[PDB]
Amino acid sequence: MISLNGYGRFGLQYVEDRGVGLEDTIISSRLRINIVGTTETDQGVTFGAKLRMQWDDGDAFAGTAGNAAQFWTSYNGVTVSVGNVDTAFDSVALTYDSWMGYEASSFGDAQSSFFWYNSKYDASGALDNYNGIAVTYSISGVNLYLSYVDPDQTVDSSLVTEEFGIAADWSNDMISLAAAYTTDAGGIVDNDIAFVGAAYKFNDAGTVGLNWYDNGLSTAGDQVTLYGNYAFGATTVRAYVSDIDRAGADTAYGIGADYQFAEGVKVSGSVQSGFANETVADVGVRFDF
Amino acid sequence: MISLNGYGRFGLQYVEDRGVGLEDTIISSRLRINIVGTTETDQGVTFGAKLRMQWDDGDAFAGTAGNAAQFWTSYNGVTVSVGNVDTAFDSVALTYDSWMGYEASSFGDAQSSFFWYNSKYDASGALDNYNGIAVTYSISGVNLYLSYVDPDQTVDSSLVTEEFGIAADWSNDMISLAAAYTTDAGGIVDNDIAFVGAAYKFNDAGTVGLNWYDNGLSTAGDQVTLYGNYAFGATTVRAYVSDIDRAGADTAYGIGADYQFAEGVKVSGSVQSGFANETVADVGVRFDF
Amino acid sequence: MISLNGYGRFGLQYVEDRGVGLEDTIISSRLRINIVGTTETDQGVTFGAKLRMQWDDGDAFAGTAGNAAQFWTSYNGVTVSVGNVDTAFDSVALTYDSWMGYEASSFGDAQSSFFWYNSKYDASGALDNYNGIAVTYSISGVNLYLSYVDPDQTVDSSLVTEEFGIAADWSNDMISLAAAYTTDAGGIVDNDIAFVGAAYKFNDAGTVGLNWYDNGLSTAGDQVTLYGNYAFGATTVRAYVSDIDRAGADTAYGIGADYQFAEGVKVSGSVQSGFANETVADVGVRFDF
Ligand SMILES: CCCCCCCCOCCOCCOCCOCCO
Ligand SMILES: CCCCCCCCOCCOCCOCCOCCO
Ligand SMILES: CCCCCCCCOCCOCCOCCOCCO
Ligand SMILES: CCCCCCCCOCCOCCOCCOCCO
Ligand SMILES: CCCCCCCCOCCOCCOCCOCCO
Ligand SMILES: CCCCCCCCOCCOCCOCCOCCO
Ligand SMILES: CCCCCCCCOCCOCCOCCOCCO
Ligand SMILES: CCCCCCCCOCCOCCOCCOCCO
Ligand SMILES: CCCCCCCCOCCOCCOCCOCCO
Ligand SMILES: [Mg+2]
Ligand SMILES: [Mg+2]
Ligand SMILES: [Mg+2]
Repeated sequence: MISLNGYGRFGLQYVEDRGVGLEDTIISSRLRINIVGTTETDQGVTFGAKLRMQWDDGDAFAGTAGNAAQFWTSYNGVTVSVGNVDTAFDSVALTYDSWMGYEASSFGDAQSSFFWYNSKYDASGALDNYNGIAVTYSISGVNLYLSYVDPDQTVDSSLVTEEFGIAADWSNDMISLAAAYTTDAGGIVDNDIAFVGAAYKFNDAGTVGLNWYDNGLSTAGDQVTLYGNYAFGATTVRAYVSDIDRAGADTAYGIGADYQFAEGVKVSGSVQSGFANETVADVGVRFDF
Repeated sequence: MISLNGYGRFGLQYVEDRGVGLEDTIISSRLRINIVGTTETDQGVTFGAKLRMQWDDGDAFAGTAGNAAQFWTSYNGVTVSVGNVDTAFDSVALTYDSWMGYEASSFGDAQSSFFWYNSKYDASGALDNYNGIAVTYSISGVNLYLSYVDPDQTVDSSLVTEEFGIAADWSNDMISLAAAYTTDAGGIVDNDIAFVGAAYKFNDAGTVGLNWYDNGLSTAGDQVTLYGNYAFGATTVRAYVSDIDRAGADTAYGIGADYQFAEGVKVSGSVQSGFANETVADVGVRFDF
Repeated sequence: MISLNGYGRFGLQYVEDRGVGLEDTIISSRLRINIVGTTETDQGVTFGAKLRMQWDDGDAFAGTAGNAAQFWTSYNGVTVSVGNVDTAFDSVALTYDSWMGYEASSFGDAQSSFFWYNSKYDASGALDNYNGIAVTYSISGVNLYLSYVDPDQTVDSSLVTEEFGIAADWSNDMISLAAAYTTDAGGIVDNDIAFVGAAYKFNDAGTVGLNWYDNGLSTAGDQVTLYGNYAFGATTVRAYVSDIDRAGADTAYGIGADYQFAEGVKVSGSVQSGFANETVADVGVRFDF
């Protein structure tokens, strides 16, 4: 069986003083198409394969291509994936919950380098022999994630640096806890990163959370992000503040709102301020199909 | 929801004396696949996104890629589109009705340069930050079209030339009228083009029309195309004659036929003569799927 | 109508002493997606078009693109195809029946150069004006195949070498016979190749066959491959031995097994030895969707 799903998004993206001779405000848009092939068996084992075709405004050649394939095998809550995998640091819950605006971005996200699912081709040739293995296991409320990425699997393993990651999250109706740790993140020797987060659903309407990160060799040093969101009917209000250890850094912060226009249609906007005083703002729509 | 549609076409394409060491007759073919994502809402607003994958014989690398995305929002007869848009000069009725043969071509088409929907990627890098906005409005019989194309939206607007186009068509059962005007067509300063056309359905079987163009900075100068077509059951006969103001130009003319083999299957052929005495002929099939 | 089908495969691929500084064992995988457009008519003539998107581990840019299109017209057992066609030497029965392992490979396959369906783009530019015509005709048990490939159809025909191929196979319940002949195979002047094969189904469980080849200008010279396979319920055991005329060559041989885990899911493995003493082994899964 083959299924297709995806989303389109478009709107305005403002970056205060983007560059000499550059427009501060542009129309930023993205089209994402996922192609999923699945083979269900009567033994209860599912085999799947996925390809992504994603286009972003500004992409080279004004064209769209597919990325590198991902394969998986699923059985009784256990999923083993091979190829262009989702990694543990990128898959755990809570780590991206300060996201806001129609481009779902946040200075409050971890400021470190690590591997993640590659949505597109890479013209440098760097990902040509990149291969990962990932294992996920889900119990009721517990999620365990394991990932191993070899950036160049054809070369002897002792000559290249592999990324190894582990992560777990747990949640009940009101409290959520999550943690992750990855050694040699991004294939960088000694870039060891970690995350610990917690969130409290202090109503059926609000949430407040706190994420803490060790960003390894990144110049940001350790980081803390405090975020919260509140739903008023169809409109959701979001905010966050984040601090890094880098000497002289500013406190980053953002404020935004989402409006659920219809099932699958979300109008979003945000005003954010970065660690180096960058001012960014956006307003747009995302529609899922 | 995601839908796929398209067409295939193949046949013979003859160009008298194509070139030294070249075959005059070749097998010319095209595969076109459109990927359309749509999100319908109960408020009556539809969101859509589209991608095209088109291959033509002779294409570089013997491969097919997707183009740059188009997004739209529709409500009550009004459609706003963003990204790789259809422009007003290319969308108006009548302007392409002298087309003939299985490759749907005609020397009688406007001899000017202007932007249009980009079916493919562009290896030059020229379309990388190209972005358009288009608005269409349809009443019963009236169609209004507006388009604005910025060839490089990241650069300050006063440093680049934007194309602005406007067009409208109207029709009842027998008479059709259409007009268009575009300033700085194709991003060329002072390339201002215009079109005015009219067609008369002098039966339920025949049509005769006349298109007039101002081709802006093109060397062709003003142009007039007179065309007609007549249906005899499943077979349609077509002809046209066209004249440009260029000094020394020949009258262009063409004669062709279509045969509707089945719903979605059209066999077509044409013999055409250009403004510089070029002789072209074709015969092939188009099938829609 | 547009349909999508394909397969995914992944597993281990071992090549004894692959290279200095290289890993002998790698994770080898392939994703194949076929896009088929078809137009059925009430006259009984079907028109079709096909595109393929295939990714293999190690592919340049860690991306996937479509190949060059194939078009066909079918009526009463006769199929005419144009464009990126399947050729007669590659389409006949029996010639690939010594295949084994999850990568379906065999040293026992013909050691010659010839054109075949191109699954992917070609960055060299070599296939840009490549065009084929192929005609197949199937009676009850008889299959006839004809193919003509022009590697650069834009250039005068007397300046380029075209491949012409013919093939036929016949089978009843127990005996199968097949033969093929191709002149200027692969666009190489005087590379004339041939094949003759026969297979005997000596049960409802086993098969033994013998393929013979004339490999034209290849250094392998003539070749003989003897293969057999036996089904034990869901598990199939396969073997082959092959000899070439090249001076000093070793006898190639392979042994493998398939396990039909479920409809559309096949687990396969093989250990093979080549004509130059190469030792290859594989183990993996293929799943069809
Ligand atoms: C009006 C044509 C010339 C001006 C071009 C500058 C472009 C600014 O126009 C904004 C028109 O809006 C379209 C873009 O998508 C973002 C809109 O907001 C999203 C939905 O809430
Ligand atoms: C095989 C799938 C198609 C992907 C191949 C595209 C290869 C293009 O690059 C060829 C070499 O030139 C380098 C391109 O510049 C970088 C492009 O991507 C950056 C995103 O905007
Ligand atoms: C300057 C060029 C255009 C860029 C402007 C985009 C700015 C869009 O607005 C930012 C979104 O901020 C809204 C605030 O959150 C407050 C609450 O009320 C909203 C829910 O109804
Ligand atoms: C016959 C093989 C060698 C000659 C090759 C030259 C190619 C000319 O052959 C034309 C065969 O036709 C196939 C092409 O599609 C166009 C046919 O007309 C379209 C349907 O009315
Ligand atoms: C990202 C989608 C794939 C499109 C990228 C293809 C990029 C190929 O070009 C890389 C640089 O070399 C230039 C190619 O020559 C022109 C090709 O297209 C002309 C149509 O025949
Ligand atoms: C010289 C190489 C092959 C190229 C030949 C293609 C020429 C095909 O014919 C052109 C089509 O012209 C047909 C004429 O219109 C007349 C009416 O009767 C047709 C409807 O039944
Ligand atoms: C365990 C992580 C580190 C070791 C990486 C070396 C990779 C070898 O691991 C093999 C794990 O298997 C996944 C690959 O697909 C092939 C398995 O066999 C196919 C099904 O019968
Ligand atoms: C138009 C469809 C996209 C295919 C175009 C990709 C073009 C990439 O090449 C641009 C020039 O550089 C040469 C690439 O190196 C060879 C790649 O393929 C070999 C398979 O691993
Ligand atoms: C050395 C690294 C890993 C590579 C090992 C792949 C080797 C896999 O095994 C080869 C398959 O050979 C099996 C034999 O046929 C014998 C019969 O019994 C099998 C059916 O149940
Ligand atoms: Mg963008
Ligand atoms: Mg062509
Ligand atoms: Mg491989």
